[PDB]
Amino acid sequence: QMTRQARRLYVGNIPFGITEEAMMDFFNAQMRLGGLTQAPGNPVLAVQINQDKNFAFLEFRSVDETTQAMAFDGIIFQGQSLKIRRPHDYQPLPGMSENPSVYVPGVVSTVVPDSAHKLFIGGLPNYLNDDQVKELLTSFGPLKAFNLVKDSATGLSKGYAFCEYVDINVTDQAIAGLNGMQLGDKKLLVQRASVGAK
Repeated sequence: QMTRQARRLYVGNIPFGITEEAMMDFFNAQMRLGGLTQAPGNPVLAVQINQDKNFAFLEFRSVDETTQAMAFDGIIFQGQSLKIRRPHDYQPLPGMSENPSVYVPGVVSTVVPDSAHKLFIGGLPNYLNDDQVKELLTSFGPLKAFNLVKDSATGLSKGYAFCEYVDINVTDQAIAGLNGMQLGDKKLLVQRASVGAK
């Protein structure tokens, strides 16, 4: 029922080759070391992986730990920013928590809402993983949100990404510092994402 979808999360952008055991061990350890659990023991009960679409559903033992796990949206796992989302069929019942109450230091959200400070970064080498692209962008300070767009068929980046800095006032310096930058065989395009949005 609805309680059960209130204990499940979509986890996108899972690395190639990840087993159920590896995902379980990662999420259980990180939730406990991050203080996101509410009771003794492991909070994740099951993982179902779809290797063809690089997503998993995790099932948790409680509604509140499911909600807290949303604070791991963007956590890096084997170089890739995991996308943590509510199931499409999820609807909170009255009294059910909806938003995580904790911020996990170092975790950069994958949700980049349109805004005056949202950047588009194009022309990235397709072999750079999420962490490596973030590393480049953090030359100008910490990120508030970031997503690298992937190719479903090749299991690899499409060469473009979106981001926003914690300090919105560095946006034009980052454009100036990165736009036209020669990176491997390509030259970066960095501009506000509203310039070229379809």
